[PDB]
Amino acid sequence: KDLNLYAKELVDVVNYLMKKNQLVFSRNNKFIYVNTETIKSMLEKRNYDTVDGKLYLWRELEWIECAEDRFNKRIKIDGENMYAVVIKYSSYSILKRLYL
Amino acid sequence: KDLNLYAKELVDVVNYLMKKNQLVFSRNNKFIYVNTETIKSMLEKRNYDTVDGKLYLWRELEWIECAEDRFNKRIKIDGENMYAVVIKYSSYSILKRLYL
Amino acid sequence: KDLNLYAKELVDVVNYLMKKNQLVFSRNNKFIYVNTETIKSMLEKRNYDTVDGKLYLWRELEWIECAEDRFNKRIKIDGENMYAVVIKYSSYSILKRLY
Amino acid sequence: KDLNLYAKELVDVVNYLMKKNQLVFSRNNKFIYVNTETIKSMLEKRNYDTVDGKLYLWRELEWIECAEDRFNKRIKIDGENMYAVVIKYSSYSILKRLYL
DNA sequence: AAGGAACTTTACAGGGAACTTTA
DNA sequence: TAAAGTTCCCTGTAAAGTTCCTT
DNA sequence: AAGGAACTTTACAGGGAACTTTA
DNA sequence: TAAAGTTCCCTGTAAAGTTCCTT
Repeated sequence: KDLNLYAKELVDVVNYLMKKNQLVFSRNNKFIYVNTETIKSMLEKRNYDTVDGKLYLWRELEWIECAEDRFNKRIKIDGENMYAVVIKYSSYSILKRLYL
Repeated sequence: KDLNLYAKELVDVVNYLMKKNQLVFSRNNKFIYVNTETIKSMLEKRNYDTVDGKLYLWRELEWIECAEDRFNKRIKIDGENMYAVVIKYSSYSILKRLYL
Repeated sequence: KDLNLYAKELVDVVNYLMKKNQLVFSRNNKFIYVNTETIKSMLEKRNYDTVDGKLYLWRELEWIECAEDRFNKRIKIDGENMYAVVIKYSSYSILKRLY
Repeated sequence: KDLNLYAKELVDVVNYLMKKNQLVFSRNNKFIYVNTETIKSMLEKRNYDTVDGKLYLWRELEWIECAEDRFNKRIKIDGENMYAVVIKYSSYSILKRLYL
């Protein structure tokens, strides 16, 4: 039920990977690319909901950009294609402001 | 500090105006048009944040459709132009569901 | 002699079981699974029509998805097969929005 | 609001055109084809809602079969194509049984 | 008719290859 | 003017969704 | 912010021709 | 089959939806 749990996690995940210089930005800096496995591992810790439950809510509330039927989208870094979990910077920025 | 207060207010504002029959809908029924002065009066009551503070978070989380650096939007009803605060019905339904 | 009695009952039944957490959703969240016995017990209360009379109208107006000669369809929850009364979320939504 | 007004109209319209022999059936007899103009003229009479308001509700509740972004669909009678308002016979049949 | 068993689809996971868009 | 961003093709998988088949 | 004016889109309306499905 | 049923091409329109631009 409690929405802060999901919002706090999104901010915490981005803050953690930002410190551990483990996050990449889109060309326009409007999006954050995170590895699907890293994010799914970090979401396993807090047992308020399942990893898929957290990603469904993030997708539905449009805090992450997904492809049809998936929790991630195709990206290109240094001419190589891969899948990444794409977090909207705009969604991270207020949620962070709210808890700052 | 509590994201639920903002989400509960959005649902409560829509529920209040729905009972008092004061809602206008978009052609596709995907959006709710509310008078700017009305929402700004209703948002004055609960003192967890300022009216502008509440509208900034609603805009940033994309629960309302606005024009760049405004909380308002231009609409058209019976050939006449006016400004309304435009609430996404999808955002209202997702949030009402998440609390009941 | 009133379609609203059937319509309002569908919304009321879904609202009741949603609060009491006795509702399960399909994978795509397009359908609501309800136990055949629970729904048949709840439909006994309001005497405007019989339980089978209410389920016939719900089926015919396609507010519920049914198998051939029944008012329930086969479902699967955690690899186990069973029969449930399957309510279209679409129907529930539109009807809820009417009132 | 009063759903009976919409249901009673659907049954009344089909009953009227059935007597005046202005009804055509699908091959499987599961659908009723009515001329778009005739039905829109008949829906003008009872002022509880607009013609477009009545057809939106009929479409939503799936009492009529429509094409994407329309209140009618393409049909074929004796090798000739035309557009008709297609009423589900199943929808007409309970709505009629309820009110007899 | 009722339900155990078995077949089909889906919603998540992935990639090669080539196209379109942007700084 | 080249790399990001996207789009069109596919594959893999476990459980949901559905149908077969027996009683 | 407010509002005149003018642009673009959408959800309704139509049809010829050709494709897919059914008796 | 051969006609029903459907889809793929297109066009037209008025008002909603949006943007431009000035105050």
